[PDB]
Amino acid sequence: MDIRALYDEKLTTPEEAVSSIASGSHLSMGMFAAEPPALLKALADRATRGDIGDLRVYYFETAKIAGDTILRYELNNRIKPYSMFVTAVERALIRRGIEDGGRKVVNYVPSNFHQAPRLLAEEIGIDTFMHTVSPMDCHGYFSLGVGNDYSSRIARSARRFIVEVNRYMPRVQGEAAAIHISEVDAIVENHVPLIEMPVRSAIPEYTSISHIIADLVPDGACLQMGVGALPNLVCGVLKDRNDLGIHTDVLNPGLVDLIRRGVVTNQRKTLDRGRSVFTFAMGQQEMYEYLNDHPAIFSRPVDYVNDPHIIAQNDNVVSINATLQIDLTGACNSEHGGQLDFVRGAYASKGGRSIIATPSTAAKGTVSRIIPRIDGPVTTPRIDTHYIVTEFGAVNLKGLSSTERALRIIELAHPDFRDELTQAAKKMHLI
Repeated sequence: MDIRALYDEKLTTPEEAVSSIASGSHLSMGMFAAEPPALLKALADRATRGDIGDLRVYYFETAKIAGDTILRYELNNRIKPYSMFVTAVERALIRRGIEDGGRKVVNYVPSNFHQAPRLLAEEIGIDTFMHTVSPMDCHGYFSLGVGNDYSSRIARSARRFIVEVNRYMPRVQGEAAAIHISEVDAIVENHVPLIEMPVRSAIPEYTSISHIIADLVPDGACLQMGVGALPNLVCGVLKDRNDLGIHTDVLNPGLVDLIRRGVVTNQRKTLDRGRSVFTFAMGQQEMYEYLNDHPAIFSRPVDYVNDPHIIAQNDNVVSINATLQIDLTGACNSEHGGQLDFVRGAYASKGGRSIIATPSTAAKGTVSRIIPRIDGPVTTPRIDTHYIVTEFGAVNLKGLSSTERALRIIELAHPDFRDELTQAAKKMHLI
């Protein structure tokens, strides 16, 4: 029961902490800012020395921290990335693999986000879990801070749990967010700023888009915002609303801003009334600091937060997700997320709306993000799609025929590409 003693017995160095990790094992880690840099550097270095091999890392939503350490292309034969989301980090790796005569260097693991804890703990199994945590408190508890995700489960299902103490990690209240030291296998300390979402200059379509979206947000809305710059910027147009609620997978500066301004009260939610619910956080230092010891912000595991059945129990849910391209059947692609969970959840909510938004064009106006049809697997299938938004308007696709869909979708395209899309639709027998 002496925690100061337990802490010292378990405190060690990053090199020593990762030194026991077996070759041929399964390892996992926290998402994004919760990725532990000192441990990951130490683990990568070990691969470089040739002291570990055939190590599978199972993870979600990469950051530069993993990318510059264990996920560096040079190590791909020893530390094998087994990704479940594809971000920029993997795309670079896939790209390089193709250049090397079609090497498969990233093992995508198809999975629903809301099923992540079960998949990692049971179907796959994780031997070592690593995570950045807030400093131990007077009761011997660490906080997963900006993470709950699948981390709150795997931190316990894993045979070894190694934490990286960082005072820049906010202490965050949440379900299974707190970890007692008795549940920890090793500690290293590393105090550095959390990696930040880059602050991106708004592109001009986002003005039109956001104002379209604002008209689709009813009073007493329960917001979810997806990974992306667009959803974040959209929050800003809701600065004059009141009594909004938050039940989101991603907590971002846009949403946190609405909390700070008291726009969000969570008083009209059915579940978790009074508190804003999130499963992990991406932002900047200003945001990260604000989450510290906040009594009206409450993190919960992904199999709760992203369960479409749970989402739908709040009235007037508004789900706002970005996509890379939409085709004429209304399907959506986000490969050049937990999106589908909230598309489904939002629709089932009493008065709910799933919005998927994108600017209609890319590359200085030269490529269309609205296209005739998508190649292979889609992110949001057409049957599930609800509302889609571009700078040219919004269409509710539920109940529309293949034909009615194609026509309304073409009209959301840039007038340049409309004629050519209409022609494609004819050759495709959608019209």
